[PDB]
Amino acid sequence: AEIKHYQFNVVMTCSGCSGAVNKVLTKLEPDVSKIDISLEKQLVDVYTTLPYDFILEKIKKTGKEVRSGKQL
Amino acid sequence: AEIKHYQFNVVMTCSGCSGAVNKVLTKLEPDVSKIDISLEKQLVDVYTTLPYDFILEKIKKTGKEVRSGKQL
Ligand SMILES: [Cu+]
Repeated sequence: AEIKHYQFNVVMTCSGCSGAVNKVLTKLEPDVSKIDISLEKQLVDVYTTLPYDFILEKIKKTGKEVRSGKQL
Repeated sequence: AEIKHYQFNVVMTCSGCSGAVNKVLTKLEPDVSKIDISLEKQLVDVYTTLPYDFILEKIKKTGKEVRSGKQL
C-alpha cells in the first residue's frame, strides 16, 4: 500500500519521444503504476509500488537517455 | 549462418526517436550489422542472423510505432 514517487529527467524532444515512453510505461505488468509525463519539462513522474531500479531499467531499455532520477 | 536483410518503417519524428532505435539495435551486435537508420525516410535497415520477430520485438521496446517491415 505504500506509493513511491519517482521522477526521471529523460531526454524527450518530440511528442513521439514522450508518447513512446508513455506507451512502454503504461503497458508495464503488473498494473501497479500511474505515469505522468511532461514533454515540456522533460520529466517522467512514476507513482508505483515497484522499486526504483526496476522502473529506471524499463525506461533505459527504451533507448532514451535518462539524465537523472530520484525518489520524492 | 543465413544473414537476412530487414527493413522497417518506424515512426521516428526526431533525432531522439532515431537515436533510441539506434541504441537498442547496437546492443544486438554482433548479431546485427550495417545498422542504417534514416530519420528522413523513417526507415531502419539492418543485416542480421536473428529472426525477424526477435528484431521486431526489440525495436518495439523503444515504444515507437512500427508501421511495416520487409525482408529484402
Ligand atoms: Cu522524438
